[PDB]
Amino acid sequence: VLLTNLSEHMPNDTRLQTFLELAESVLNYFQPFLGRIEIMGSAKRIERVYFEISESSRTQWEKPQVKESKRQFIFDVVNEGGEKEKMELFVNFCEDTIFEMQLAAQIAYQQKLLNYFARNFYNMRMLALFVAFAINFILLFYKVVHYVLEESSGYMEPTLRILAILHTVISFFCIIGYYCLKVPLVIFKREKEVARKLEFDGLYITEQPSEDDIKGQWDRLVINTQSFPNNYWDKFVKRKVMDKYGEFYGRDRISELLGNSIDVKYQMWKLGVVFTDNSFLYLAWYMTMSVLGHYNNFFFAAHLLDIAMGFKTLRTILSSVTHNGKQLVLTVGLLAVVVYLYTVVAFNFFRKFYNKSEDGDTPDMKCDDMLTCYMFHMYVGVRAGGGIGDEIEDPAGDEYEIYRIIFDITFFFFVIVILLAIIQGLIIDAFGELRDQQEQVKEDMETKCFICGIGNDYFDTVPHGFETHTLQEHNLANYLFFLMYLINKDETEHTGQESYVWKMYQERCWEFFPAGDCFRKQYE
Amino acid sequence: TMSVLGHYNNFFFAAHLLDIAMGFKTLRTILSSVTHNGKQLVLTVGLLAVVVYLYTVVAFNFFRKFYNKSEDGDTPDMKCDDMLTCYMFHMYVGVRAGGGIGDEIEDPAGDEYEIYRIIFDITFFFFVIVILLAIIQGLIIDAFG
Amino acid sequence: ELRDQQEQVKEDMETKCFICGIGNDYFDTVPHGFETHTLQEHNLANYL
Ligand SMILES: Nc1ncnc2c1ncn2[C@@H]1O[C@H](COP(=O)(O)OP(=O)(O)OP(=O)(O)O)[C@@H](O)[C@H]1O
Ligand SMILES: Nc1ncnc2c1ncn2[C@@H]1O[C@H](COP(=O)(O)OP(=O)(O)OP(=O)(O)O)[C@@H](O)[C@H]1O
Ligand SMILES: Cn1c(=O)c2c(ncn2C)n(C)c1=O
Ligand SMILES: [Ca+2]
Ligand SMILES: [Zn+2]
Ligand SMILES: [Zn+2]
Repeated sequence: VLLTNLSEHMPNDTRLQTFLELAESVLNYFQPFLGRIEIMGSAKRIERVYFEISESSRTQWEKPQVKESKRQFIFDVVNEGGEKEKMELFVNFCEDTIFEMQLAAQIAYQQKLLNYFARNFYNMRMLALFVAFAINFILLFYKVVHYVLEESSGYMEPTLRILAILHTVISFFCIIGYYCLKVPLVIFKREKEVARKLEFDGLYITEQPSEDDIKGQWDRLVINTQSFPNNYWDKFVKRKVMDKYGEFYGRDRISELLGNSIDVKYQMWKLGVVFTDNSFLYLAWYMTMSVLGHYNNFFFAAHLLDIAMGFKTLRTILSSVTHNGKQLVLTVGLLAVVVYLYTVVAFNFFRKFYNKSEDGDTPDMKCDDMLTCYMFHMYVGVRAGGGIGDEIEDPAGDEYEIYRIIFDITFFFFVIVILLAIIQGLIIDAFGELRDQQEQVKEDMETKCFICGIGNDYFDTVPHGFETHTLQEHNLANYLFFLMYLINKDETEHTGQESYVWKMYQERCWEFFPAGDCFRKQYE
Repeated sequence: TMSVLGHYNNFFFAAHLLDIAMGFKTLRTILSSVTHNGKQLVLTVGLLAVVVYLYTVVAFNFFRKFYNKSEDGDTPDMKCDDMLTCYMFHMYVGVRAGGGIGDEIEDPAGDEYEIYRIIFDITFFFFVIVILLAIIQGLIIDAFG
Repeated sequence: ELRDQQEQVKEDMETKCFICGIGNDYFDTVPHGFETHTLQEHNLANYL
């Protein structure tokens, strides 16, 4: 570090170069370990910082529980979320990702088994799909009561009965394995958001949140429990509120409010936050059809919709229906009224044309009943290609001839041409827009620096120039390793920077991330 | 190698007309636009072939009695109550039509499943032909666009 | 097009000051910076 810290700080020194060059088995041994950041260090001028990256933590920014959490976060902040909480959303990501890298290290005999399932989750939900093809390939051979036939050999229908009871087993081993891989994380982001709300702000003492914000009201059941911050690493949050609010209000009211055999009020609260978590319910519904898959074999054909949740350019299709969805109900709400408004006119003038019959000798079928004339238009008039002039007798020799051409030629030119274009239009332009936001993030991170926010133009200006600015000088992984490194340092051991940062991290100002300039934007 | 095969049959000199494709510019672009965006194309036809399958399981397990490609019952009536044959009935007739599946299905009027079968058709038109066969054409034209 | 003009007004008022006509870039430059320029310094209700 010392040989580095002069080469970075003082260039144009020929004495140091031959001095540096004989240490090349050392500097090119430690460059795996030499994490560099840049901060605005207390003097209104920006200086480098050098530290130690451990090796048990360089190999846990692999292990794709974390890399899944990175690519969700990176797409989260740079899409929406303004500058006033950009970096505050960064440190709120680095706080959680340390808890994942502790969870990744620990991943009677039951504890040995339970870590086999949380380890192999992504490699087991993939197996729960390949079985569901082999059910819905075998199930294609049915014939009519419904008995299966064979085409290959005699041993076909037992292999369905084997692969069906196997599928309930695997789909039960993918909500066990989900229960010990992601549920401890969503517990942690819930406990932080309650512990950092009653303490730094106070709501169960001062605000008392209303009947709106339901998840505020459910959190009231956990503060009376004993082992409250079970994952939030901060086991003295109970005493910090008493020393903060025990004098404006009673020291006895707070101690009533706060405080083989297990805690029961916490365990009732832990399940209360799993079942409203959105990604867990799909893992339940994917399992509860498997139990229903033995009452009838066809229910393993609803497991093919894991193609939808399981890919990327098919997850976007499924999301495009409800992305623009609020304008969608209001338009179908207009389409169902215009077709109704063309049913009142057709009922009150034109009963005599509506014959779905066969040439009059048949006891002719009519559509002179209001609800049945209504469902005649919605089922035949919309879905046709020419409007309503198809299933209506040809008007030629009639008193209402011109008064009925107008009734058809608007119907085609007001419902099928217009109103069933901007129904398809609000779905395709949803998919045409949502596939662009996931392309801008692919671009907005490759022509801008994340933490500086500078640009590819200024930082290029040398051969191979943006690459080194994001692989040495910022490299936002390093800003997470740095805040992992402060924790293992003793508080007496903090150097000059590492206790101006760590003090600022407690008060949470975040003025020390380099806002505008980096290093080369003030030197030369 | 088609020219050598062009003497075993004269029609094989009609596969040499595709040198119009490799040989121009604004027709080389058409040919390349199919596979330029092609990775999202298989994943979507991979969804279209599953939704139509998922509407075959429902139609097989509830609605055999409507699927008559026959002539008025005195004919030894043709059915579609066989799973693979009901599947290729939807992929060949239900997609390529203009109104979904309410064309080659008998008109449901006096039935116990009347409202439960309008819903089976009006989604099929509003989930496969309107949506899913727009963003199949959409991934080809916006590739060329 | 008409659903876009009602989206630009939703944007042209949230990345510009109405009466200054300055922009979100210059007035941000501090933590929480455009919000106070339009809730104290101009806030066009106050001019009414
Ligand atoms: N501050 C930054 N930190 C890291 N990367 C940055 C930063 N600013 C811009 N980038 C760009 O973002 C890219 C990082 O995204 P990239 O996809 O390469 O990550 P990855 O290691 O490939 O993992 P994944 O593909 O899962 O995201 C870098 O190549 C870099 O060009
Ligand atoms: N000069 C300005 N005066 C007021 N608002 C401004 C001005 N310049 C920009 N703005 C932006 O316009 C927004 C005001 O529109 P906003 O929709 O918030 O009004 P509102 O109080 O919510 O009422 P309504 O929703 O009915 O318009 C402010 O939040 C501000 O960000
Ligand atoms: C113990 N501990 C902390 O003390 C801590 C932390 N993050 C911030 N702090 C302050 N983490 C993740 C942590 O485990
Ligand atoms: Ca010291
Ligand atoms: Zn930078
Ligand atoms: Zn102004």
